[PDB]
Amino acid sequence: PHFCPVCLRAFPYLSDLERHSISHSELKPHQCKVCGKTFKRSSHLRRHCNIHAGLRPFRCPLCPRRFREAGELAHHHRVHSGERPYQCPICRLRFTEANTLRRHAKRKHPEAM
DNA sequence: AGGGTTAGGGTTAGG
DNA sequence: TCCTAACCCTAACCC
Ligand SMILES: [Zn+2]
Ligand SMILES: [Zn+2]
Ligand SMILES: [Zn+2]
Ligand SMILES: [Zn+2]
Repeated sequence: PHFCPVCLRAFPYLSDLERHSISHSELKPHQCKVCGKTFKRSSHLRRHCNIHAGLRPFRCPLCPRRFREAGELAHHHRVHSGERPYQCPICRLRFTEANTLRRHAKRKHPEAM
């Protein structure tokens, strides 16, 4: 395997080690020449380039909202299905999105959750 | 005060 | 094994 010099995590392949190593650096070697913003990873720049095309591809059949990815439309569908699968173990309230529950825990239960 | 929205971080599935 | 990008996740902004 291949271990990292910083965190000393081992990885199966060399490509696995080199892509992880970017996380420990601060260089942003990618710049969008449309708006000027810089980016850390090639995939960040290419995802950001999609913004300048104007319209996200994934349309919700039930409302006018659009999304970059299929997974983000699926999560959005909970708005319509009414599902709240993220339940706080302390207060037992149910939330639609995991980040809503996380921000709820840190604000309402600072004694960890 | 709560969480919706957008954009950007790292992470992982699969071609 | 490598690479694209969809994925998971959170900061910032704001209704
Ligand atoms: Zn490392
Ligand atoms: Zn740009
Ligand atoms: Zn919708
Ligand atoms: Zn709670």
